[PDB]
Amino acid sequence: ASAADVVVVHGRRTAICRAGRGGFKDTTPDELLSAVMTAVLKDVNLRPEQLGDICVGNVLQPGAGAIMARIAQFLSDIPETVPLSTVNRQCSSGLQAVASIAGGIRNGSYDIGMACGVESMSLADGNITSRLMEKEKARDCLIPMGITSENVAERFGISREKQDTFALASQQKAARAQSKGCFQAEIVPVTTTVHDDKGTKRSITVTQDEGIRPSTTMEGLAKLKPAFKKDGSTTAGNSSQVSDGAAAILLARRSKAEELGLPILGVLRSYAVVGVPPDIMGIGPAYAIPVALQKAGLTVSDVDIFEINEAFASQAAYCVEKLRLPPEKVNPLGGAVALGHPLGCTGARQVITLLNELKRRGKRAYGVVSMCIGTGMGAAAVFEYP
Amino acid sequence: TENLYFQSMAPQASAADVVVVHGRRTAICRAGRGGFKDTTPDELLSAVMTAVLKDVNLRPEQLGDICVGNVLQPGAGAIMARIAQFLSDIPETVPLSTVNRQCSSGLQAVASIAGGIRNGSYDIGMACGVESMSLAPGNITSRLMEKEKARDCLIPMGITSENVAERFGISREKQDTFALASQQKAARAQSKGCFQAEIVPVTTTVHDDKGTKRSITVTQDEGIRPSTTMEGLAKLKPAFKKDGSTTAGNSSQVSDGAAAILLARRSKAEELGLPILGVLRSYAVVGVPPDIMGIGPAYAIPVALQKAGLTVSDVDIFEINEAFASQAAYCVEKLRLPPEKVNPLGGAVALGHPLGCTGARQVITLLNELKRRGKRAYGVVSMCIGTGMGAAAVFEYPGN
Repeated sequence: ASAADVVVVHGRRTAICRAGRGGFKDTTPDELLSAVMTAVLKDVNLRPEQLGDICVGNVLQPGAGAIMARIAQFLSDIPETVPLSTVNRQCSSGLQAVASIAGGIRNGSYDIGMACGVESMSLADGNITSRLMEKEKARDCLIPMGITSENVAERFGISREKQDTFALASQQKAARAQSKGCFQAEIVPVTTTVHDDKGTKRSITVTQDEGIRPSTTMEGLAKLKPAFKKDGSTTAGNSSQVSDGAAAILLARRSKAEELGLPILGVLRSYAVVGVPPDIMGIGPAYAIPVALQKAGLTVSDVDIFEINEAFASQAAYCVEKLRLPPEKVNPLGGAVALGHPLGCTGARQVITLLNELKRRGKRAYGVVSMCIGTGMGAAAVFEYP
Repeated sequence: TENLYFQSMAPQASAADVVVVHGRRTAICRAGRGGFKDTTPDELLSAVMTAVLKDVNLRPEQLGDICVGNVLQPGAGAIMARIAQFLSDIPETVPLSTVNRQCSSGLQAVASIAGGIRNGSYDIGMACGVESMSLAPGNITSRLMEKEKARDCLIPMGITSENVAERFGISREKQDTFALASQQKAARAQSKGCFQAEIVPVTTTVHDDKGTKRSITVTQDEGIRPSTTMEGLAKLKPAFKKDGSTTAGNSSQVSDGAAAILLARRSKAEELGLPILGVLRSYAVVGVPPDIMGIGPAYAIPVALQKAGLTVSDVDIFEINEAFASQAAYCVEKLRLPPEKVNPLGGAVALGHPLGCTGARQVITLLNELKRRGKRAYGVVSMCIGTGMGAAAVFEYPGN
């Protein structure tokens, strides 16, 4: 517990909605990001100008959303004096934003800052060398992530039934968690418009994660067509749903949090990023997690919760088995198969879901957030709850 | 700052300092019509990544991370950058990400690798910047116009040049004088060989309009135009505004280029026997009004100096980016910098400004000049940033 430690003060997120057909299908990402930035500042009552920097994870906007994010800041009436940037490490971008704010604090650039992630996959739309095909690993960076799911399932022998069992459990856990109110602290309601019959915007308020489908049955999952490959085992049912969402997290040097009387929700203890074959990008967490634990000084047995991103059941299941994780410790409130996976948001989202569960349990504990990353990487972060 | 032992330029040399081991850049070419007009940015970035590793003979898999600054590619060029890594045969086990803080992205890449080292994530990494302005807004809310500062983020940077020229009273003559000096300094520096160490030749193809493909090798910055005269600059039409003072001549030229920088924890550099070209001492990022974004360095520099524990007098060279002569001139006068210390080899009006690259490029240009001089010294790299920011970094060159 050093004065120099980077602590997580507080975080909020939007509900996660299905892309194209859900409540945020007509809502621009700057609006999603503004709602969560605004909520985090208000919740801890931090003067906006106390922010040393804002870092936004984002994957699909031009330039990784730098203009869009800056516009959001101003939509939140956060003053121009507070700077902003964006980061893209694909599916990890949201957690990357956390690591980059942590890094700025440790560089002496500022004492406090905000790490966000956002993605509008509803509003989604490099210039690459002509000799791509001379270089197999360059070529492999264009493999659709859904095909890498199938590659992982075949190389490492993860059956359809394994995948579906995994997905039904993620759905079922998510349903109970939602009913018990586990997501109510973290979600901020967002009021927006959705377009109608005759062109008129009509108002709605989104308070709940749309992809949690308690009607999921094992019979129904087994019936689904493959989503990417003729004789494949990856389906819409055992994959993350394409989604819209935002999340914002306030981080501070411990001594600054104390100076200002801000709560400490968690402490960042380690962050590990490793590279794997893009081909089978899903194996990332299997290699990121051990390095993160080593750096934080821990073993698998010391961790209470692992939030491992469920891009696809194939890769998530493989990682749990390879690492010999106690299954009851993995995504106890469900993961992305149920919650959705708005690319740039998910990493920050996980941190909030993780720490709010550790908080409820109220015991000093360690938790991991980890995900696979397109183009062949894994990231993992270790956090300590007080 | 206020402790018993403080002395403004006292040496500090911890095992934890983040040091710059080495750096290389492409020559910078004019967008659309230059040598890199047909070269994709992955190729530009590959050439510099390859060069830096080879130059210091680092095993590529020793890299803990690669961070690439980029502004105009989709997703800030993450797919592109990763492809470039593999074009350099840097193995998959080395991870990569991209960053966008607009014009500062290349320096931001340096700060982000520095930060990863400070986080305990790795001991050594590569900070890069790249931009193909030859080849390259988003989904924004419907109520932009309800929020003036949001609206202001869509003001063309060329119009913010005019805004700064009018708000702060910087004449056309002031601007042209500045641009002639930048060109003249750049021509001499090129003739003396100042850029020879840092530039890595790139061999690429250009498509001729006869439908013919031809191999060429670019070894020199295309924008350095010794034929610039005062008379010629005074005759140019305004580039953005009817009665304006900003022109193609007193602005940075739209450009293509990449730069790569290897950074390490000092103790790791020493374990591996790697050279130390410089040491990163501070990094400051501040916000200013987007409509006069050019003033950024005037507010970023003082903060960076305070953090590094320095005053303007302690600095030997300021590399201040010359996006526009208006903005650059304002910043030199506001800060009362000795002019001989600002961009001694010329800046972007002459060298060009490939958005994501520049910040990295500046670092390399700065450190190579301090190295030539061979004295222990401090240097500053700073730039204004679209949508209303400034960044500044302090670097220490060892020696004497």
